[PDB]
Amino acid sequence: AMKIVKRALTFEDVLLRPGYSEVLPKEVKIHTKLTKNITLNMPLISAAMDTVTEHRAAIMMARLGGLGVIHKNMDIASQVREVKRVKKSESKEYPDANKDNFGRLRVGAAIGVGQMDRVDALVEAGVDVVVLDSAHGHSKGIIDTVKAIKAKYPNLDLIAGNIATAAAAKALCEAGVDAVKVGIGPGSICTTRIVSGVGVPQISAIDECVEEANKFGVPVIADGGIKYSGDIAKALAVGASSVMIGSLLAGTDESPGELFTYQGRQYKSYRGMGSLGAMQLVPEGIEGRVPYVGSIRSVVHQLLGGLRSSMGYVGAKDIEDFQKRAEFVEITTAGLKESHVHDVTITHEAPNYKV
Amino acid sequence: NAMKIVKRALTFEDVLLRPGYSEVLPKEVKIHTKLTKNITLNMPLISAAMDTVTEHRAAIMMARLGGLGVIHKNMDIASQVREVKRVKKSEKEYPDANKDNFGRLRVGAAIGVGQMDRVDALVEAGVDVVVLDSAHGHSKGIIDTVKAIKAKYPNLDLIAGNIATAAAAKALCEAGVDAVKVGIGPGSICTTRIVSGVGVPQISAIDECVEEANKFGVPVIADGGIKYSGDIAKALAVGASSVMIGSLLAGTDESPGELFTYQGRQYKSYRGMGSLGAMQKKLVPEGIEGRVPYVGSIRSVVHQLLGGLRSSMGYVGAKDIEDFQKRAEFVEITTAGLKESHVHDVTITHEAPNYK
Amino acid sequence: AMKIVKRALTFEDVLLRPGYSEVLPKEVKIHTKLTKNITLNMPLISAAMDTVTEHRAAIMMARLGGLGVIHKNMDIASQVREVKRVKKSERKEYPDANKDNFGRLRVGAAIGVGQMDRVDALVEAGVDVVVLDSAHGHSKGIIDTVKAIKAKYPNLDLIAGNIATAAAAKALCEAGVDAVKVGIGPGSICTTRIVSGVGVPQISAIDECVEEANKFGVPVIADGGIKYSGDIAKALAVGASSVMIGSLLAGTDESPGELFTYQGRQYKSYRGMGSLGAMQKLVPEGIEGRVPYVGSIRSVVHQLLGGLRSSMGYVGAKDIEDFQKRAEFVEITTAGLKESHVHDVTITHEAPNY
Amino acid sequence: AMKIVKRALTFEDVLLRPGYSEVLPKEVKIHTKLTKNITLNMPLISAAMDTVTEHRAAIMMARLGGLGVIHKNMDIASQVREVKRVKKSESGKKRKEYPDANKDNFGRLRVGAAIGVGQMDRVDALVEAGVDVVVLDSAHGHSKGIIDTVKAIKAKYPNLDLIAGNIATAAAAKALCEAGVDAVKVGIGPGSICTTRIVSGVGVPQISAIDECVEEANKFGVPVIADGGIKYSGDIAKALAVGASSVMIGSLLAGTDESPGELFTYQGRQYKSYRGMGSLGAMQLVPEGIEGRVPYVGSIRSVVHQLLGGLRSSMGYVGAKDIEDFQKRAEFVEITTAGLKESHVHDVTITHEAPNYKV
Ligand SMILES: C=C(C)c1cccc(C(C)(C)NC(=O)Nc2ccc(Cl)c(N[C@H]3O[C@H](CO)[C@@H](O)[C@H]3O)c2)c1
Ligand SMILES: C=C(C)c1cccc(C(C)(C)NC(=O)Nc2ccc(Cl)c(N[C@H]3O[C@H](CO)[C@@H](O)[C@H]3O)c2)c1
Ligand SMILES: C=C(C)c1cccc(C(C)(C)NC(=O)Nc2ccc(Cl)c(N[C@H]3O[C@H](CO)[C@@H](O)[C@H]3O)c2)c1
Ligand SMILES: C=C(C)c1cccc(C(C)(C)NC(=O)Nc2ccc(Cl)c(N[C@H]3O[C@H](CO)[C@@H](O)[C@H]3O)c2)c1
Ligand SMILES: O=c1[nH]cnc2c1ncn2[C@@H]1O[C@H](COP(=O)(O)O)[C@@H](O)[C@H]1O
Ligand SMILES: O=c1[nH]cnc2c1ncn2[C@@H]1O[C@H](COP(=O)(O)O)[C@@H](O)[C@H]1O
Ligand SMILES: O=c1[nH]cnc2c1ncn2[C@@H]1O[C@H](COP(=O)(O)O)[C@@H](O)[C@H]1O
Ligand SMILES: O=c1[nH]cnc2c1ncn2[C@@H]1O[C@H](COP(=O)(O)O)[C@@H](O)[C@H]1O
Ligand SMILES: [K+]
Ligand SMILES: [K+]
Ligand SMILES: [K+]
Ligand SMILES: [K+]
Repeated sequence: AMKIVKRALTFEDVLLRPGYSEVLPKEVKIHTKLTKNITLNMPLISAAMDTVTEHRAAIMMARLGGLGVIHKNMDIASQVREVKRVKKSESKEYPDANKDNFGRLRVGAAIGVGQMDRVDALVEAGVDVVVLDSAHGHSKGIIDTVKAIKAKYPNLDLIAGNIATAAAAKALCEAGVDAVKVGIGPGSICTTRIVSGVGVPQISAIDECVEEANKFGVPVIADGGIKYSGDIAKALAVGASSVMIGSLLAGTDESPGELFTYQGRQYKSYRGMGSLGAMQLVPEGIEGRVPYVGSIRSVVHQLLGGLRSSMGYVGAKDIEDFQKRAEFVEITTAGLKESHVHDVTITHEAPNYKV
Repeated sequence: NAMKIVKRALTFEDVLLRPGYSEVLPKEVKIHTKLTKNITLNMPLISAAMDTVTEHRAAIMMARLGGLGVIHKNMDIASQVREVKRVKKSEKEYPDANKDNFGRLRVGAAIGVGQMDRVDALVEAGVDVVVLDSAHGHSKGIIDTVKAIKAKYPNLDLIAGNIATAAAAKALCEAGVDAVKVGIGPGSICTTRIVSGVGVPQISAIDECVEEANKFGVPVIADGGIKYSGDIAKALAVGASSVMIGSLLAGTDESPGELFTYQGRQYKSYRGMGSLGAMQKKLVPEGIEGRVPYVGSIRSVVHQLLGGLRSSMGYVGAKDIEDFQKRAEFVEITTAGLKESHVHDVTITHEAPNYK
Repeated sequence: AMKIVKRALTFEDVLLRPGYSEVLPKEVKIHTKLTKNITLNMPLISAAMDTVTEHRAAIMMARLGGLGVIHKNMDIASQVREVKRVKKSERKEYPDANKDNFGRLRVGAAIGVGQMDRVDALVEAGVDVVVLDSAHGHSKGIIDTVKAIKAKYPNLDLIAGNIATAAAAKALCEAGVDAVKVGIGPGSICTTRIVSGVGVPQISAIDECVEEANKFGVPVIADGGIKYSGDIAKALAVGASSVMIGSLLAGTDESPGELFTYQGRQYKSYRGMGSLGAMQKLVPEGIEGRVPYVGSIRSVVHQLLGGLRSSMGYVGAKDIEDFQKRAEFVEITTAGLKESHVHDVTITHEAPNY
Repeated sequence: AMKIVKRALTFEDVLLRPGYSEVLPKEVKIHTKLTKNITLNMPLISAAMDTVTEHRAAIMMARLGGLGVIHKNMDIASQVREVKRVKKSESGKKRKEYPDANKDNFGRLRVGAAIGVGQMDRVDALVEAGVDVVVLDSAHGHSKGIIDTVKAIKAKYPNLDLIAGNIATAAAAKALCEAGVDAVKVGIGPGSICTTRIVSGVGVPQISAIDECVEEANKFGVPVIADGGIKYSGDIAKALAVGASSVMIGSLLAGTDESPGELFTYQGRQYKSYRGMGSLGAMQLVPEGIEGRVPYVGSIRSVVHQLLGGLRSSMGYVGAKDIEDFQKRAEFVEITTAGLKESHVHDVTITHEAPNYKV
């Protein structure tokens, strides 16, 4: 008989229970670790996609206290030129900016397997973290590349992904990564589970990996499938240390894509890295568009705002406390229906709730 | 799993009441109940304390029909006092009117954390019950406000919420509330569960809190998420002593606001007190601004709601509410079993007062 | 600390498992029992509603081997008039006709609680079976009416409902019914579960009652919520001796009423008996609606029985009794129901039984 | 209580867990067994449907490593002439163009043909024509008629490979294997155009079906053909991972150049007819299928290419070097409705249409 290992939950299967609280939303700390050695002032990372992060968006992210990861769908020269543009910028309008020993904004940069020349370049341009991202991080090529980079650059922080199992986490942490990115399938533009049948719902994914990663003191980045600030709060409460976000940031002033107008409204194009457009045979992503939403800064303000309200409901003074206090319930579909807005036509724009 | 999953929580659509042997007719069942340890209603419905649901005009009908309205707090003390008095000075056409020892209509009024000056005035205006409402009742701010008010006015009935766990019900009771409001996120216009990830489906919430509050002899008000008369019946069957309703009352004559037209039909604004527009009188809302259909008079709406409650009780075979809770037994259903429970496979021609 | 008795399934939650078959669908027997003393040659009863059954439809149902029930939304004499027309209607064309000992077609008639004078007039008129219906058959009003009727007319077969629990099934059988009707809230036009919060999904409710009423040898009629022919078969495989149908027959020629056109398509009016229009400070438990016009009753019934026979063929059963002994089910997920319907394919030509 | 045997899962109910992988999608081998004795170089069979497979369609599938099955909705001389067109296509240029072609010992493309119950005179004419495998298909394979026909064919033609379906239970698999079949076709209800679960209430969800028959048919060393319900390449992968040895597909191949029938335009878009064999139009009366249309999707070669590409990717995710390793390594999770909505595309309007994702 076939081997079913578990019944796996995603964000919409669970809610956080309220607990006794002596703290206010504005008082809670959202400091967090990005890797074993790098912290963040806010727990959000903009995704390493050509429709999301480039030098401009990586600057806002650091200024607001998180990070952006320059994508790798460009030649070595260009990624160096984008990284240098983040290191040359600077931030009182930005009190929580995420800077380095020289007071320069932190930035990350993506690489593929066996791309040493690119790591060589990014390291000398001053990259703070290298994000080795694959469609399948639990692979011999990725482990080999991890050990080879930690040999050459022992002081360079390295993030590797994407994985979705305790086994994958143990293997990477043993190869010496400084954080693991978790997510096979969750992303809004991802078709992997449909074209290949592979994937693990993200809440169960994060839960499986944090349990293994913690044995190594290795932070877990929850990558993909965030649709609302609440999904962030669920991701952090299960034990992830930071969240990587793409779709919610691509419709902003700061993302690389150009603005255009279709049938009255303004959009930006958003596409998967594994889609046909971005690979120019058998794609695993789609090409789409998202509505224009304004500045990154305002989108980010609402997401963190919801994280803060969540921590106040749970009663947590900081992220680590959040994770000790968190208790969940599993809901049914009808419970999801009641969690959303029901039986009323929305008539004004809500800044943190659309459908 | 290394994450703490406490239970699997059900809401109104996951369950149905099993019919029982019945010796009673729906017209002969008694629907009186308790709002609080010392205030009784003749029927178990309360108006939400919302600036699109309850004001003096709506609060009067609710009292006249046997229930109670809670005047909302989105106004200055002077105005809210004035709203409270219009109801008290209102005073065979309404034979189930819910009155006080002097024979004035009963009325409620909402308050927030540490608004002690607001309470001083509302007591002097003769309010019967002060509703200490907050997004998160299970907090030091609310506990301390409870103990403070119960120290200053030991005979003023206090309601506090909203909660959704036994631990919370326990805290408020020992702080001395006379009734708890249960409901974190079921509201039609609520986005709490989405914007913050916090919530408990309402049926598991009620059930959990009633069990705890009963130990203290404290009634439970089921707040929000009620879509049809049947939910009012489910909610009471689980242990709630009364139900508070928003969107089903916002489209009426007696709610504040004015009617407006959109593509041939008439509507009324309806919005969360956590919405941008309501709060503006930078913000991270937990509500939305919407409209609902104009549905005529509150009286028509309360008639149908209580009508289906009386129908339910007849099916269960219960003479009064407290018997309805002892006899009631539930069936949990699947999603497809609800497709069958609504109307299905047939196009509706004429509208039904009780069903849209 | 609330009382959740079980998890209740409806038709869409189950499927029949195939079995070894030595039988072909043309050659399986679909006779059954309506009551303790009245048999049917096919297991279908047309519903007792003012938009479904009247004499024109009851005559057809009996000619094809089933039975119609004349609805109670009319004065006594007018109901007497309808039953008499069915009775006096009276071999190669309709070989499977369901007749009484006098060669006349069989007919039922619906009555309400406490309506003894109507019963007398119907017994006088030759009604084979009286169907005493209520929103809540498990009440003192209905039990006392059963006891009274059975006392005055012992040899008159009586049906009572609707009910949805074992305990209710026991009470009706002890009061002397000759059948029970199961169905609280599965009806296509029924809003009971929304208005009162009261119901039991049909497959679980049939299961619970059938077990109980077999102890007395009382057939169970499965009432309401039949959408397709496969639900006919699921209803009987679980234990029901017959099934009652409303929506699938309201859009026929014999259904009482006249057709009307809305947006270039033809329709029949179809309404619940607890709707505002069937009654006229009232609190309805049904809606007023319309169903597409689907032609003759004979064409609809032929497909319905044709899916029952085929189902028997899959399970491998010579008759309904064998069908119930062999039937095994699987429970499916909402996803498994999408796959069991047509998916991914626009349907160009509409099917007769889909 | 009514006898409820289990809770049965369909494809959308499960996902494969990735494992440690040392293989690349392009290096994994996808060869598989069709019957106890006939091999395939790819695991896809085109369905025995009068709008899916005929000689043109059968040829292209053999060229790519798979197999076609010529439908039986035609007279015997018609079916024999179409079986021959495949066998003639190559005798012994197009061997370097289709290097993975599925050939017999004579070098001709392999071909299947469908028969109904008690059609021995059809079988005779098909065997003389050079058919490689005869598939005895029925709405209900677990029946006396199918099993006696299986006995009669294997007695008259001992060395002729025979597939028999459709079944959905271990008991049925046990019966057919014991009657001496060489493969079983699993599938009651899952087909895109089928209405058997709706009209007759009968059927088993396809993942559980495959799982129940594989466990039994393996005891006899007999392969399972997972037949119907495939809407995406990932379904092929799941069906194989559960233990099926090959997959039969109708809907995804009916809108192709090779498919029988002709193109037509309806509101400025091009479609092909695609109907269930139990539909009213297909039976020249209580149907068990409907008559539909499918978007035109160009050549069978490009369709097959994406489908196999998805499978290879799935294999790379699991780390498996061949289909046997895929099955010994595979582990699943069960998912909820919200997990399936997460697994698809969500919140983004698909502007460009992907060659392997259409909703
Ligand atoms: C986020 C997604 C899905 C995405 C992003 C960009 C592109 C892609 C595309 C659409 C190209 N798909 C994959 O590339 N699919 C894939 C599937 C299974 C495996 Cl095993 C592998 N190979 C892994 O094994 C090697 C180590 O040995 C690694 O280099 C890596 O290639 C790849 C997908
Ligand atoms: C009905 C809802 C949801 C609503 C209505 C109007 C406005 C609101 C707003 C949108 C303002 N949201 C909250 O206020 N969210 C909130 C979340 C967590 C916490 Cl812990 C707190 N703080 C609590 O602390 C004090 C006691 O300690 C209480 O006053 C309360 O402030 C507030 C929401
Ligand atoms: C098919 C349905 C649902 C329907 C059809 C037409 C009309 C109705 C109406 C809308 C009238 N609803 C009921 O009548 N609801 C009801 C609910 C609970 C109880 Cl307890 C009772 N009382 C029963 O007790 C007496 C026998 O004991 C009966 O006369 C009856 O009155 C009635 C409903
Ligand atoms: C793929 C489907 C569903 C299909 C394809 C073409 C046509 C059909 C039709 C629409 C004609 N329906 C059936 O034929 N329904 C059926 C149902 C139950 C049983 Cl038991 C049987 N009998 C089977 O057992 C005998 C053993 O020898 C066989 O001859 C065979 O007749 C048939 C359906
Ligand atoms: O095309 C691809 N296929 C599958 N996943 C992708 C692809 N491109 C990016 N991703 C992942 O999807 C994430 C974005 O998910 P989203 O924020 O939910 O839209 C990124 O952080 C990547 O990890
Ligand atoms: O905007 C807000 N955010 C969340 N909940 C709210 C907000 N405003 C009102 N509520 C709650 O929603 C209830 C109304 O629910 P309704 O009956 O579904 O419309 C009120 O009784 C309040 O407890
Ligand atoms: O007005 C009503 N309210 C609730 N149930 C009804 C009403 N009228 C008829 N019914 C039931 O619904 C059944 C028909 O349902 P259908 O076969 O699904 O259309 C009838 O046989 C009655 O048992
Ligand atoms: O008319 C029919 N009724 C039920 N199943 C059918 C019918 N015609 C073909 N099938 C089956 O459905 C399969 C096609 O499924 P598809 O791949 O989802 O379109 C074929 O392989 C047959 O086994
Ligand atoms: K809500
Ligand atoms: K219904
Ligand atoms: K189907
Ligand atoms: K996805």
